[PDB]
Amino acid sequence: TLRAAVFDLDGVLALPAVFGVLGRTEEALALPRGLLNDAFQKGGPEGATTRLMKGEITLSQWIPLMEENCRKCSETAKVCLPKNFSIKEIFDKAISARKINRPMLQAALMLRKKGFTTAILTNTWLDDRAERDGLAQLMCELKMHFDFLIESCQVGMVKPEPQIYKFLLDTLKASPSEVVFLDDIGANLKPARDLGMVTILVQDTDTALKELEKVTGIQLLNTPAPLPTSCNPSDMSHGYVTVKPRVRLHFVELGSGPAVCLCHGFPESWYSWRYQIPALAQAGYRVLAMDMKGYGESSAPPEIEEYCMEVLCKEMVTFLDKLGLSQAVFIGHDWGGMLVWYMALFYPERVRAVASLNTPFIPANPNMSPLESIKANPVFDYQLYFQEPGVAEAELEQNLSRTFKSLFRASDESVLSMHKVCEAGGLFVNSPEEPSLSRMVTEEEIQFYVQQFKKSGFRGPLNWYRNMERNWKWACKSLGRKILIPALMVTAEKDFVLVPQMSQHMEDWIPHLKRGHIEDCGHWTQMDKPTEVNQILIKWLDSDAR
Amino acid sequence: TLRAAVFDLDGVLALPAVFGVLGRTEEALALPRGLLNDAFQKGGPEGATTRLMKGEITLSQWIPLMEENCRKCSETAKVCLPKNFSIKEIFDKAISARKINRPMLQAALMLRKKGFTTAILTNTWLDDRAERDGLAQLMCELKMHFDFLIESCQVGMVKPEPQIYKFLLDTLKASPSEVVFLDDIGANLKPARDLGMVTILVQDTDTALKELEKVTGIQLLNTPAPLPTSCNPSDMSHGYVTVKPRVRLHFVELGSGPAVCLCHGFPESWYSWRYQIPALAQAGYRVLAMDMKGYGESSAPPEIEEYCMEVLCKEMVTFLDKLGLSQAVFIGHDWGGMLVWYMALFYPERVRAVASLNTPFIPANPNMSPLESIKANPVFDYQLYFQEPGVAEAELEQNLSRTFKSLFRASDESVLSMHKVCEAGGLFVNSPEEPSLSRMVTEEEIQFYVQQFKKSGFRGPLNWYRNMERNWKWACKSLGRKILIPALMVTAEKDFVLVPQMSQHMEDWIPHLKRGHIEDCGHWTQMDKPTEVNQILIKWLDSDAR
Ligand SMILES: O=C(O)Cn1cc(Br)c(C2CC2)n1
Ligand SMILES: O=C(O)Cn1cc(Br)c(C2CC2)n1
Ligand SMILES: [Mg+2]
Ligand SMILES: [Mg+2]
Repeated sequence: TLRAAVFDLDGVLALPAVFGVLGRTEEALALPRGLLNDAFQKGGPEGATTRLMKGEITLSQWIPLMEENCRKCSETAKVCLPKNFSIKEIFDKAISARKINRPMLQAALMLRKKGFTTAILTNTWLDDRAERDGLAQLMCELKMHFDFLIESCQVGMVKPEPQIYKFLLDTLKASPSEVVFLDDIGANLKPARDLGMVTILVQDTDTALKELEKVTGIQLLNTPAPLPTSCNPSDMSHGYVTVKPRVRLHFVELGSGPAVCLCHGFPESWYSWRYQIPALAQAGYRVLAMDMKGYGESSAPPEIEEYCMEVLCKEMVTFLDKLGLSQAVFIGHDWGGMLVWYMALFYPERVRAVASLNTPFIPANPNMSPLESIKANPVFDYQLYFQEPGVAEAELEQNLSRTFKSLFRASDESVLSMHKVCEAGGLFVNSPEEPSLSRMVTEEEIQFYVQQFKKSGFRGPLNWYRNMERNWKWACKSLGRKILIPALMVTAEKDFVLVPQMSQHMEDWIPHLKRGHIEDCGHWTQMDKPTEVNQILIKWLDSDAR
Repeated sequence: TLRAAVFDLDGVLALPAVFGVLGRTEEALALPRGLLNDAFQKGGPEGATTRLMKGEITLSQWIPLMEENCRKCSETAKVCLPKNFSIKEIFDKAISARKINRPMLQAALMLRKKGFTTAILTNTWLDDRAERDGLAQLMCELKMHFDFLIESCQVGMVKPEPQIYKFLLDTLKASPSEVVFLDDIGANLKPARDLGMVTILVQDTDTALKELEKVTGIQLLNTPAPLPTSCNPSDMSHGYVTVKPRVRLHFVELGSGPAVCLCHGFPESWYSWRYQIPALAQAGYRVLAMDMKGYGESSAPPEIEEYCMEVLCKEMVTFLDKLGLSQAVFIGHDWGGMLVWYMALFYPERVRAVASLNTPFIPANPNMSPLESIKANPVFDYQLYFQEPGVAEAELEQNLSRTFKSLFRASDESVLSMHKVCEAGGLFVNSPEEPSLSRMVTEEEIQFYVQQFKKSGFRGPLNWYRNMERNWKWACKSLGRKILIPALMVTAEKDFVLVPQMSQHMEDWIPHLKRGHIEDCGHWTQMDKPTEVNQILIKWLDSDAR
């Protein structure tokens, strides 16, 4: 029956309520109880506040009216306002004090997730103060999680006027009985109730959520910790840079602040960072999540040498040039991890800081052919399997769904051993035709990859592995250097190929290296442990790249 | 005969030379003359400096070696280094002191422009100091103006070694006699001379330029002030954001720093900002230059109401949302100018600051139909001509080259009077079939527009003018507000439609409005007076949006 949930901003989705700083200021300043609310409300439907909430005047135009109102109320109550009494001041402080009320957001999220239409309906103002960006950030962070945002100052109406609930219903395309509406002010609930909506009077969040859980029959309280926000590909800004005649690179771009360039591994996609993109943008960074050469909407030339680290790096430098970026932070995973280390070593002036997930920095051994280094570790056998052009292409391209469903698995779910892959004749010789879905991925997500890999297949991706000798030789040039810019190595306990201990000597080459470590996490780090990854990158970004 | 010009960075394209801070420090500190150069050069082809210039070690690895060298030299010369003597310090200061030597750059530019291949060949280092971004910015700013940049620490060779000149020649695809090479160190010139290249020993810039002028037979000295850097469209980052199902917006994106959204007028293009894009990126801003709805690579739905200011504004807000931008500075021209004022008035929380070129802010007159306001001013007659769907489309689309060549003209070149356009039956009824090129535009540039307008024609663009009543009504809602965020109005003396005096009352609505004014400039402001526009926007950005 109930099919839509409507939340207010002040006192419901965001706390402490700004209305409530009137009360607190009165106490703090020993003013007559209610004096400030009286001034805030003076003239009712015709006073300054209502004009403000209706969008007739801006906040800065309103501030002096409220001032005058406060003086009127203090005269009539035969008291004085303190020296330095400042409405601008009180409101600047209250508006920045207000934060998202996380449990209310997650309940709205869960309801949206079980099929509800969700809306914010709020009495709010046109904000033109010096410090307005603060409110603009909050609204941006909230509005994305809801179907609609209805703001009194944009529609020219205000709660409790009946017309705005009529507008609400009309916006929702629902009848009154299908809607639950939550508000911290009872007077605002009343016209929703008149129409026969379920209403919830929000005092403490937990009680309100109990009421909401009861009435919708969905669990909202005591729910497991949810995944971070993901990315819907068709809501992203898609960017395209031609770095040379036959090579253009695609990336997705979110946020502002220092530039953070995300570099995925084999055989993945920008979308491999879908959990980190909003989190890092939210944390104050300009995230550029690439399709690396060979992938997705980037160019995929056929020749092997187009994919040697030297050419790949120079292309990433050009990509910075053409975007007008003097540096970026480079964060990589798997092959992307390898590339960012080399960016640190050959272009430190372009790298604000470097981090790798799973991929350790190992210097070339000048006395040992790289092919032999690889034959030393049985778990790298899959890399020899990738050498002969066509062989791996045929297996990986035969059945795309099957490929990604077999590869993208958590530590406890794996179906393919990297063990004697050449000998067995292939990577999937002993895995199902129809693999079960890993807990890490949905069917929709697997299909995104499938669709990406239909444009170019696996020749470009595989070529990344086909320049061992060439990379070795270019790497030998850097054996005298150290990496001395800010640097983070994140090891993944259950990555049975890029094992943690493979990173154990890195400090000899990177003396001030910082570490994070993630337990119970396999090779597909970002999707396996997205919360831990986000926490480790943001903490490291905030302290080292800023 | 001469077909290529090769410039060094230190002492030639950039001044003061860092080599020269060794000399100055010696004097400042009363050290033995040459003591620091001796330490810098110690061990010659096998000392630390050469290893550095070859890319064997990074700058920060080198710093302690130079330190040790300085101590060695002071011992042997039986002197003391002062307390607090610091190579890190001396080099941090010298490297930031160094700036582009503008007259050398403009000569390289002019030579490139007359057909030369141009290169930078420099002995330089891998820079990993905390303050490396400074050097990275310089190199970015220089490297874009040349065909090649050859850096000793990337190719593993150094001037004066013969092999690097061989590499140079090979990179240029020219023989030695076709090349002029300039350097401030004679020893570096010598192997170029051995090969039969023209060399110039650069001491003062002006004398070097005289030599270069003589030997190439091109004027380099005393040349008129050149246009600002323009944009080559296929070197830009192209961005695409879907703001709703049938509407995607395209923009070009350059630089980092605060977000600056450029909004063009009718009937133009992102490319209408080609002169401002590099200048504003260079000044430390993240420039997003749009194709506005209706244009270029943005969507162009046919319905008139898709182009009313309300819908246009809401779409620009969504565009910020999807890019994760809480605000941007909005700068508009002509119709774009109108749109940014309305962004200021309905979304001040999203606008860091607002500026308009030519378009004044005029409030709706609540007592006068907007069609009548327009019939009041004979110079707006062209706007009535634009009302009837199809009529203007047919004339403007008949011959695209002719259209843009007729419209894009400087104040003294105009062929079309906005005077009684309806009566004459059209905007071009009394202009040539083949108009001459305006001084403001090349044939190539006109063709870019032509090509842009072949995708959607003029229906979308013209629809911007077809919502007078609808815009009037939405504008009436804002008649109580003022614009109180940072705001700049730039008037164009010879814009005979958007005349300066049309802005004369703006201060009543925008009390702290700032102004710039440009003389001898018609309607096509950005291309007419690109230097003045750049100077006025950057000065206003730096003081009001930062
Ligand atoms: O290591 C694992 O957990 C599973 N795995 C599958 C592949 Br392909 C790899 C290579 C590191 C890229 N690892
Ligand atoms: O005013 C001028 O200088 C020439 N001109 C041509 C046109 Br269409 C216009 C309208 C302001 C857009 N002006
Ligand atoms: Mg409330
Ligand atoms: Mg020099």
